[PDB]
Amino acid sequence: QKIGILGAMREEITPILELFGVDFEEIPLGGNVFHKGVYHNKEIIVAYSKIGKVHSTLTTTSMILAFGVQKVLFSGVAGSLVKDLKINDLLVATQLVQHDVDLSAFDHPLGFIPESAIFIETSGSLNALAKKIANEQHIALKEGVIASGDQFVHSKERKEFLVSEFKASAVEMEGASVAFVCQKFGVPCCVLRSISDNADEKAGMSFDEFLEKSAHTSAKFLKSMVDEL
Amino acid sequence: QKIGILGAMREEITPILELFGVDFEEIPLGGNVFHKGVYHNKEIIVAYSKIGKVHSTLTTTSMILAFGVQKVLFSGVAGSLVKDLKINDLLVATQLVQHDVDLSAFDHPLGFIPESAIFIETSGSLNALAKKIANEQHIALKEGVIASGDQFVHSKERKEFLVSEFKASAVEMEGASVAFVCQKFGVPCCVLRSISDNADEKAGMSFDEFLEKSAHTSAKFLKSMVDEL
Ligand SMILES: Nc1ncnc2c([C@@H]3O[C@H](CO)[C@@H](O)[C@H]3O)n[nH]c12
Ligand SMILES: Nc1ncnc2c([C@@H]3O[C@H](CO)[C@@H](O)[C@H]3O)n[nH]c12
Repeated sequence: QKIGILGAMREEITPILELFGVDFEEIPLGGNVFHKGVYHNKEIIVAYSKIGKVHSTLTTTSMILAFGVQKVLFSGVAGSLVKDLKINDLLVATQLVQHDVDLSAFDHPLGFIPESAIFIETSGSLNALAKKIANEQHIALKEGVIASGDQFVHSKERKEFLVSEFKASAVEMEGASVAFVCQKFGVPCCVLRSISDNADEKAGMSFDEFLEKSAHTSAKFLKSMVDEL
Repeated sequence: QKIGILGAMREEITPILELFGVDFEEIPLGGNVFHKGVYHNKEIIVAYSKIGKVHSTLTTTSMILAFGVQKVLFSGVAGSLVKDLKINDLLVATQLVQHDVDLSAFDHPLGFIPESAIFIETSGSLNALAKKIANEQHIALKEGVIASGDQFVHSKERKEFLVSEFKASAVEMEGASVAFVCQKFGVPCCVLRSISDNADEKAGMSFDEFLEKSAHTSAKFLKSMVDEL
């Protein structure tokens, strides 16, 4: 059984490598450094894609075609779009959308691309397992729609826009592309995020502050799940 | 010698398959249908990625890791940002940038992503060869910076913005990601585009009109180049 674990930033995967505490082989490919090791009976490939949609797509595809993972778990941080989501909160993506896609000129709804779809779904069984665990350690796991684009979101306007147009709970920059690629290759994917800011004028400050911690929380949970696979 | 030929839309590759007039095997992978055939002494893999940055990244990576192409030539249409570029004109990308990337909140210049770069360069030798040929058939080949994002551009404002911020000549939605991936894998890439609109309020109309033709022109040239490899 092969499992792929992804993060966007180095900070986000460092805790992961530690929690697994196993020796990791380093395999460079496509500008990414993949950490390959063995944990229990499962083979785990870890890596940080780097920021954005292009980076994340590239890395997920490589992960699938070169290492042939069978599952993909993503952990990272995200900004909040709603009240009931607060710093350090954990969220599991139900559907993801690319909020910055705009073929409006062709009278298409926002987020739509011909031969594609607005919303991408994630693994039913993985998400189920996430809720099980979250309920086994009294962790308040919130689930919902995550919006992804290549813009760091930090303004009240854009905030309201994502909520009204897509009814999204969280915003980030790699979820959707990751989920998209996995769907194309039929790989079950789970996208987990930990709030690190509220995507407002002060999101930048708040983000620099909670990155480390929020990254960790997310990592702990993800390790919990791998243990159960 | 393996060569990869990419287009964004089916319309754009259909002419290509014809001009080569050889039988093509159809190999589906990742939601894309790859056309594999033999032309002269070279092996050519053709395909349309579908629209956008995520689609184009996904497809280029697959093309490289599963088929191991050694070169990548892209042909498609683009909107114009400057006067000296008109409908049906042919352009060869010198540098490409993702104009919709914004980490400004972190006091970064637009288009910049940590561990990356704003501008991506394309193949020096391929572009050279493009100019040779263009000069062998009295074709006015214009060269320049191409801007790519996940928004169909059609407004005077955005127009001025791409020019002033990046000094771009053309705008589209797949060039940069394609060039990026190739650079990461060290594959020489050439991005050729044929104007199909002026990226203004009427870009949508003009586009529906010239798509077919502009797609063809671009295809003819690209076939000319493959003949010389
Ligand atoms: N409010 C926000 N808007 C867009 N992305 C993010 C993020 C995530 O943090 C990184 C931006 O520095 C990037 O990987 C993105 O997914 N946190 N908060 C965000
Ligand atoms: N003015 C414009 N702005 C953004 N993309 C395009 C295009 C290209 O045509 C397609 C949009 O329908 C897409 O593949 C894009 O690269 N033509 N004109 C464009």
